[PDB]
Amino acid sequence: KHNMKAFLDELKAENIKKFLYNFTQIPHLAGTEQNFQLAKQIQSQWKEFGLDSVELAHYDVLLSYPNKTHPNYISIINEDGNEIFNTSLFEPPPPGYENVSDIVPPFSAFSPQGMPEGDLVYVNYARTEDFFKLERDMKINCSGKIVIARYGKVFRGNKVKNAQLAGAKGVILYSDPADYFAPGVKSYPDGWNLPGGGVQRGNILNLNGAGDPLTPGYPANEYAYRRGIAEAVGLPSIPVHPIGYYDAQKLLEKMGGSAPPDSSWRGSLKVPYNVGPGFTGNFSTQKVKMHIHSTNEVTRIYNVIGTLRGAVEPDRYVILGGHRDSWVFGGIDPQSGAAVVHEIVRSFGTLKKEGWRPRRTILFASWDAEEFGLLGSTEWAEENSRLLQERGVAYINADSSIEGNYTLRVDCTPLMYSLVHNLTKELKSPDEGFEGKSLYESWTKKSPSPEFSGMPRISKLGSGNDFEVFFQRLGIASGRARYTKNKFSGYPLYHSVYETYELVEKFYDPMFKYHLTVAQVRGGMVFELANSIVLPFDCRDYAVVLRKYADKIYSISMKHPQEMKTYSVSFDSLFSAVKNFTEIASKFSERLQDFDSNPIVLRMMNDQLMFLERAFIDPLGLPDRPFYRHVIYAPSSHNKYAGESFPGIYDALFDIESKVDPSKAWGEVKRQIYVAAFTVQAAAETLSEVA
Amino acid sequence: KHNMKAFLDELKAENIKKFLYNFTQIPHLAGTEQNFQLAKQIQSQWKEFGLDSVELAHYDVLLSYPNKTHPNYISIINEDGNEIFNTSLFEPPPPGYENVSDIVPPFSAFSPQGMPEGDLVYVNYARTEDFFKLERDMKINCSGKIVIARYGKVFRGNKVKNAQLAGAKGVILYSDPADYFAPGVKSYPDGWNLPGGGVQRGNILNLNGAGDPLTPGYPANEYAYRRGIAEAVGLPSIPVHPIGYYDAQKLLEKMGGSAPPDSSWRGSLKVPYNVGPGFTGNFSTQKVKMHIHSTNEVTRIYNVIGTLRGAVEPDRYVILGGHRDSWVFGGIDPQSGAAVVHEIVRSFGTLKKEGWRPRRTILFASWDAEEFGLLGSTEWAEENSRLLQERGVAYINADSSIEGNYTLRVDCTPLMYSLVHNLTKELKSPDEGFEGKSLYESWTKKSPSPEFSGMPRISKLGSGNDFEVFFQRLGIASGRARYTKNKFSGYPLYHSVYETYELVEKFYDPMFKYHLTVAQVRGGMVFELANSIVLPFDCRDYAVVLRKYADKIYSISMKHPQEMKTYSVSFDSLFSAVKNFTEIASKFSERLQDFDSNPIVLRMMNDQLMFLERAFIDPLGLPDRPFYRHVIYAPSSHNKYAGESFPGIYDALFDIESKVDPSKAWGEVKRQIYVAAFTVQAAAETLSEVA
Ligand SMILES: *[C@@H]1O[C@H](CO)[C@@H](O[C@@H]2O[C@H](CO)[C@@H](O[C@@H]3O[C@H](CO)[C@@H](O)[C@H](O[C@H]4O[C@H](CO)[C@@H](O)[C@H](O)[C@@H]4O)[C@@H]3O)[C@H](O)[C@H]2NC(C)=O)[C@H](O)[C@H]1NC(C)=O
Ligand SMILES: *[C@@H]1O[C@H](CO)[C@@H](O[C@@H]2O[C@H](CO)[C@@H](O[C@@H]3O[C@H](CO)[C@@H](O)[C@H](O[C@H]4O[C@H](CO)[C@@H](O)[C@H](O)[C@@H]4O)[C@@H]3O)[C@H](O)[C@H]2NC(C)=O)[C@H](O)[C@H]1NC(C)=O
Ligand SMILES: *[C@@H]1O[C@H](CO)[C@@H](O[C@@H]2O[C@H](CO)[C@@H](O[C@@H]3O[C@H](CO)[C@@H](O)[C@H](O)[C@@H]3O)[C@H](O)[C@H]2NC(C)=O)[C@H](O)[C@H]1NC(C)=O
Ligand SMILES: *[C@@H]1O[C@H](CO)[C@@H](O[C@@H]2O[C@H](CO)[C@@H](O[C@@H]3O[C@H](CO)[C@@H](O)[C@H](O)[C@@H]3O)[C@H](O)[C@H]2NC(C)=O)[C@H](O)[C@H]1NC(C)=O
Ligand SMILES: *[C@@H]1O[C@H](CO)[C@@H](O[C@@H]2O[C@H](CO)[C@@H](O)[C@H](O)[C@H]2NC(C)=O)[C@H](O)[C@H]1NC(C)=O
Ligand SMILES: *[C@@H]1O[C@H](CO)[C@@H](O[C@@H]2O[C@H](CO)[C@@H](O)[C@H](O)[C@H]2NC(C)=O)[C@H](O)[C@H]1NC(C)=O
Ligand SMILES: *[C@@H]1O[C@H](CO)[C@@H](O[C@@H]2O[C@H](CO)[C@@H](O)[C@H](O)[C@H]2NC(C)=O)[C@H](O)[C@H]1NC(C)=O
Ligand SMILES: *[C@@H]1O[C@H](CO)[C@@H](O[C@@H]2O[C@H](CO)[C@@H](O)[C@H](O)[C@H]2NC(C)=O)[C@H](O)[C@H]1NC(C)=O
Ligand SMILES: *[C@@H]1O[C@H](CO)[C@@H](O)[C@H](O)[C@H]1NC(C)=O
Ligand SMILES: *[C@@H]1O[C@H](CO)[C@@H](O)[C@H](O)[C@H]1NC(C)=O
Ligand SMILES: *[C@@H]1O[C@H](CO)[C@@H](O)[C@H](O)[C@H]1NC(C)=O
Ligand SMILES: *[C@@H]1O[C@H](CO)[C@@H](O)[C@H](O)[C@H]1NC(C)=O
Ligand SMILES: *[C@@H]1O[C@H](CO)[C@@H](O)[C@H](O)[C@H]1NC(C)=O
Ligand SMILES: *[C@@H]1O[C@H](CO)[C@@H](O)[C@H](O)[C@H]1NC(C)=O
Ligand SMILES: O=C(O)CC[C@H](CP(=O)(O)O)C(=O)O
Ligand SMILES: O=C(O)CC[C@H](CP(=O)(O)O)C(=O)O
Ligand SMILES: [Ca+2]
Ligand SMILES: [Ca+2]
Ligand SMILES: [Cl-]
Ligand SMILES: [Cl-]
Ligand SMILES: [Zn+2]
Ligand SMILES: [Zn+2]
Ligand SMILES: [Zn+2]
Ligand SMILES: [Zn+2]
Repeated sequence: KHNMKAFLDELKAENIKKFLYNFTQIPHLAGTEQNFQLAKQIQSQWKEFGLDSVELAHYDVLLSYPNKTHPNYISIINEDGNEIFNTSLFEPPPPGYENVSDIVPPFSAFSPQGMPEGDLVYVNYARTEDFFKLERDMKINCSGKIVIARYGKVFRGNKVKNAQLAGAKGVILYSDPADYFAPGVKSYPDGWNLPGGGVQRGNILNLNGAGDPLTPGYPANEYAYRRGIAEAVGLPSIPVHPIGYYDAQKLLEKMGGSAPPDSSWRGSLKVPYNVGPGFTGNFSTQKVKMHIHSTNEVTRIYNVIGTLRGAVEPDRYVILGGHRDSWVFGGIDPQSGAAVVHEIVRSFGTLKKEGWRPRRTILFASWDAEEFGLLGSTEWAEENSRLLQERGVAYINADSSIEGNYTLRVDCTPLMYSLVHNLTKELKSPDEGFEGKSLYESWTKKSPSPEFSGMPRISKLGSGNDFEVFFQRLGIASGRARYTKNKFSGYPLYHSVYETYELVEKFYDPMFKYHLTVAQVRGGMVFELANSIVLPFDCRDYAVVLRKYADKIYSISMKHPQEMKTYSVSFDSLFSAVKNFTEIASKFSERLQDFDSNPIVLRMMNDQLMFLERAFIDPLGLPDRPFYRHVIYAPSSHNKYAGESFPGIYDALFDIESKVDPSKAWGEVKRQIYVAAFTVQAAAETLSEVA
Repeated sequence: KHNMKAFLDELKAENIKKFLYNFTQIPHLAGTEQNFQLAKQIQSQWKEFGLDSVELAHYDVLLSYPNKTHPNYISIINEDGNEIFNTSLFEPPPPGYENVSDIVPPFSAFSPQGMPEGDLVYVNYARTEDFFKLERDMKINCSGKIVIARYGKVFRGNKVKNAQLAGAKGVILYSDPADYFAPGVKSYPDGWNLPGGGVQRGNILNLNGAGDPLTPGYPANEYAYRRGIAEAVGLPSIPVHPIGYYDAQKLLEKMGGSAPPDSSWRGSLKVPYNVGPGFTGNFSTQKVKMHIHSTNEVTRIYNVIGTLRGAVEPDRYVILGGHRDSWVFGGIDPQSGAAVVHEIVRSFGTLKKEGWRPRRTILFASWDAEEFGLLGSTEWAEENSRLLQERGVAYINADSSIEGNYTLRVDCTPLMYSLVHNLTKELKSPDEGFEGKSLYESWTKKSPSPEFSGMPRISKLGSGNDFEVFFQRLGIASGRARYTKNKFSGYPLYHSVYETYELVEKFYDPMFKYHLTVAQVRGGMVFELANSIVLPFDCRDYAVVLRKYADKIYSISMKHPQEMKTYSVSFDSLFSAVKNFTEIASKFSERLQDFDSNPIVLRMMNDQLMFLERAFIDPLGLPDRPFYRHVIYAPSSHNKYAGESFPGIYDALFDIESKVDPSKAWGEVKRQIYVAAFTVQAAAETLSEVA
């Protein structure tokens, strides 16, 4: 038979291993020849695996690279202008790769050029609350200073935006062993920890969903009109550079000024973690100088797009997509995900060669330039937006399959909760001590739902990966699943040269059983979405969370009872809309279970299910973020990686006691309540009887 | 049989006559009790006629009314402050209506209050080119002056925006007999011409598609957050008032300053049509003073929404809508249209009582507050936007059925051209001398296509009526049809108290045969759209016009060959996209004629046809006009009533030789070419094979 069991059984750990090795021997940096070569390889292989068509979709987008003959570095300089300490020009390469060419040195992609010289201020994780503490409580002024911040907790672009708004003239990002060195584990190559010379690469844009900085709204095709650099979206205005903790120790050890305000500001290095500004006593005339010479350059990128046409509903698309570009070897990120997609394509292709086709069309994507701001997925979605918003059933992401070996981690729309629960109850746990038990059992034991007994945790979607355009801009039901550790900081070797095939094979997943489990979850979800007669979405699950999010946002507002009285701030309309949504969803579910042999009522009903996520889209977008259009979820304004619920109301309430015109500020809270209540009611009404 | 012939035959001229009489005995001004009473009557009748459900949808929107105890008027005042001439406080009521209560006196809805006093400048029709002539050629400065303009040629809101931008402190609008008095016809009540005391009411907003000025984007429901008046959309900043030509003569006769620049500036009154500023010699110390005391007030409005559920595709909507609110009696506008909708509903209901249902759902709408800026249709579309953009097949408008008795006038999307041609070939001409000939034959003879021999003229859609939200904001295929005279000025009694049942019965359509013909066209179009197995849209017709519009916009640009050379301004991408659209449309048409018994391929194909108009929508809107989202058509920026093709490029090119930074201006032309080429290509790709 050709059923999901046949599909799942065809998936093999040893194939995933072979593909991971094949994808991680040389760097595949976006915009480079090596990455174009890999795209062509994947195109050829997906064709041989059996897909109906496989094309490259290319775009010319703004990328950023260091200057090969003018390297980036940071100095401590003395009063004579002598550079008495310099940060490293590259990470010591791992064993047997010391002769690999074209390893990009650590840099912060999209940093402007400059050579700012100044006094250091240490800003902890450079979160909004860290700057509140510095400025409001400690009365420390970052204006004109170079800020040094540890990576972790929030997206690095948010740190840079916060530093810029504080008036910093430069940012140094570093990996503290508190966040990137697990106790009792050895440094690479002898374990999975970050060595003192390791450095986390990464872009520091604040695109808010725009895609290529030069072409917001439209694909960066051959005839595209581009913005000038001065009008580009999301570029930082101050130079930024990342360093390892050997180098950070040398910069932090001389810091003077104020003591850290409490222990949550101290990492694990042998330094005081003084906030500054500047250095102690004897060293007070020394300064820190950055030298950044990176350049932004419009560069061609290539997505691979494979199609497996549906037998019955070819105009309905289920998309499995993940990126192919890496900072260096991409041993975990992304090739652990890409190897899993490759094996899934191979398995679907085996069924296809035997005469099977899925009910709906499946699209498979190998995205480029994810590391530079989700550029490949976003430009392709911009080109194909009309097809996607009228035909897109679901998007399943497929970046890194593993970031640990402890349990499953799922983030998805409530529409997919029931699907994920049911699928994981049918899959074997790969976990030690859970032999013969289901993946649902192990996952629920290790990652209990904070709310419900006997259920697992499922998180919200924010951004920071290629699902963002599909979910937050276009309102296509989206999900992701991976194996994880015992949350937003990354595993120790993230975006470092040390993220290799050997890291995975030796320390993460020697038997490739966790990769196999993730292939079963991702592939199983795609199989069900593409083959179930009735789409496997339960609208009642959205009703449950909407009540939770309404209670949450009301509770935030209720910290300000006098203002709610003064400005007549009522959440009655939002609770009414949520109650209505609950009532209508329950009635829709009854009809879905009861409806008649009638394929128009079925597709009528399938279209109601498909367009339900779409109904949470507001075509006017969120305030000052036109490409974040989903009213229930958006990436947090303080941390792109985190999802925020009822983001328009949340941002209107955030730090509201600090606003100078409370009438105006509470007016905007009321406007956001109106928008949210209207959107929930309008989404509910899409599930009413159609006529 | 229950076919279109059965539907058409059931329509009766005598019923339309009875309904027109019933709808025009008392005023039905938006927001008044009389208008709510009529809404309730229509709701009850549509239920008795057989519709499945008929509901009122109400909204609380900004309306405008004169102050009953402080009337609006204009004076000529002498240097002593004595008002030596005053304009009329009301139009002399027509015979037998001199005792009707609640006739709203002439006013310009949404005028602010004020009592500006100044010197007059006469500005012809107050078009963009009239102000160019005054300012650039004649060196006349309107700043601080009261402007007097004749109605006609363009929407009155555009005149007021132009005057405001010229610095006027007030606008007087008047009806010149050149535009509103046909030679050799008697004044009402003895003929259809405007008497000297007649006055054209009308709103002077510049909403650009926003709907209620206080709630742009969202329906004005019970919990709506409203903008403050100071942030409202579209309100004029200077007082405005309309007058008749007896009153205009008294204001124009003393005008001095410059002679009119040419004969196109002179109307038919016995005055010189001097441009001013101010009065001649002896009267130079007299001034004109306005007294405007109207108030804007949030007021409840009521749409009637009737549903006839589809037998096969109930989740596909064909909408027939037109307004019910009138300025006074609405003898032509809108009740000649509303009586036709009423008879169409009655006819569909007769078939329904015999067991027939249409294939798709038909929605019937009686919109409120059209006269105050398309408020009722726009708020309802804002409330129901998600349902409409995923399910809306077509919108057919139904304002005034007749504005003359000469021939048919059709404006619609190219997708409806073939439908209209085929339908009119099957209908009888009502025209004298065309007995036994088709409506297509008479129409084509009287209104020849400028382009093709043996075909009739069909115009583009702009705005100024209730189709605007459906077509320009949401991208639902829309059309309208009416009988007309031998174009943008209106018939002589437009928006006057003299627009009565007697006007229609005596002078326009004594036998109601033109009303019947219009009911057959509108109703026939709705029947075909709701019942044809394959939707009756021909995408090839869009390809033909897209080439015409591309040639047109290129030809405008080519007036500036040096700049096109300097700034490398190429239309190659747009012509390529149009060529591709032509090629793909031809292939789609072949499949549509060839495809298999397969209802999924049919509906797949029906969805391709339905979403083709939708594909011309840009979610980012046109520059500074976010609610005009169609890239091929928008209302002209100089005249809301006219449609403009490739409006983004057209507005970027308009008056470009006057822009101070040509680099920036031509850059924006290139950006608009990119947006248009991308949109045409993206729309074409929706007709490609789906997978
Ligand atoms: C959740 O679904 C329910 C339907 O089950 C829906 O109920 C609707 O609520 C609105 C808002 O309260 C009701 O609006 C009323 O409609 C009547 C006419 O039917 C009007 O007369 C009312 O206006 C009067 O009273 C107001 C309040 O005091 C005054 O402000 C006003 O000036 C008038 O005096 C009022 O508009 C509506 O009837 C029901 N509809 C039903 C029961 O079908 C509710 O709105 C949904 N929630 C959301 C957030 O949409
Ligand atoms: C109308 O439909 C046609 C398809 O029939 C479509 O043709 C496409 O045109 C684009 C733009 O010209 C082509 O893009 C080329 O793609 C190749 C790879 O296939 C690239 O190597 C090319 O880039 C090189 O050359 C450029 C021009 O000199 C340089 O600027 C560039 O730096 C490179 O050197 C180029 O991107 C594309 O291949 C075809 N696709 C086909 C034939 O399938 C056309 O775009 C459609 N019109 C519109 C407005 O969309
Ligand atoms: C996840 O799995 C659960 C458990 O199987 C699925 O829920 C079950 O779905 C079936 C099919 O709709 C329901 O059966 C129905 O029962 C009603 C009344 O008894 C009957 O009228 C129908 O003819 C049908 O047999 C079943 O009740 C339901 N079980 C529960 C506990 O809800 C669920 O749908 C799966 N989720 C997916 C596929 O997204
Ligand atoms: C308006 O009326 C015209 C004239 O009837 C319609 O065009 C005609 O449509 C029919 C049905 O698609 C076409 O017949 C087809 O012919 C082809 C090849 O000969 C065959 O493969 C099909 O099986 C089918 O019989 C006919 O050719 C076509 N005539 C012309 C001149 O185009 C038209 O569709 C109507 N427009 C609407 C309904 O919007
Ligand atoms: C990754 O695997 C691919 C596919 O097997 C290898 O590419 C093939 O290499 C052979 C020998 O060089 C050629 O004959 C084929 O044309 C290649 N096929 C394709 C589809 O590209 C590639 O060599 C492997 N890469 C590594 C690093 O092992
Ligand atoms: C840090 O790097 C800088 C840049 O290479 C070194 O400074 C240079 O040293 C050479 C040789 O002594 C001089 O001729 C250059 O003029 C210097 N350049 C600058 C910008 O100062 C510096 O010696 C290094 N410092 C340490 C401690 O290694
Ligand atoms: C317009 O026609 C309607 C419908 O026939 C008339 O309203 C009816 O009037 C009778 C007598 O007053 C009542 O018994 C009915 O209840 C009314 N029906 C409805 C549905 O409202 C109305 O009188 C006519 N108006 C004019 C001006 O002739
Ligand atoms: C035009 O109308 C104004 C306003 O009614 C008239 O002026 C008023 O006349 C009365 C009685 O003579 C005075 O007591 C008021 O003070 C006047 N009001 C103002 C604002 O001036 C005026 O007479 C009318 N002019 C003509 C020619 O009829
Ligand atoms: C990189 O630095 C070199 C050497 O100093 C310089 O000549 C060149 O301009 C730079 N390259 C780029 C792309 O900026
Ligand atoms: C911080 O210092 C800068 C630079 O002198 C100054 O302009 C700014 O006002 C200061 N801000 C605060 C809050 O003290
Ligand atoms: C794999 O799991 C074991 C046992 O819990 C643990 O000791 C090991 O460090 C894990 N490896 C990684 C990379 O997390
Ligand atoms: C209308 O004018 C009257 C009489 O002068 C005045 O008392 C009242 O304020 C005005 N009404 C409105 C609604 O402005
Ligand atoms: C028109 O007159 C006003 C009022 O004095 C003046 O401010 C403005 O600059 C003038 N404009 C031109 C073009 O002369
Ligand atoms: C009706 O048509 C006749 C003949 O062409 C014409 O004389 C008459 O004025 C028309 N009526 C109107 C209102 O146009
Ligand atoms: O730019 C983003 O929004 C994300 C880029 C990338 C996603 P990944 O590193 O590959 O996890 C990152 O977080 O640096
Ligand atoms: O506000 C509009 O866009 C149109 C209102 C109305 C349409 P109608 O007068 O009823 O022809 C008018 O033109 O004054
Ligand atoms: Ca773009
Ligand atoms: Ca509104
Ligand atoms: Cl992922
Ligand atoms: Cl109309
Ligand atoms: Zn990644
Ligand atoms: Zn990454
Ligand atoms: Zn009208
Ligand atoms: Zn009107």
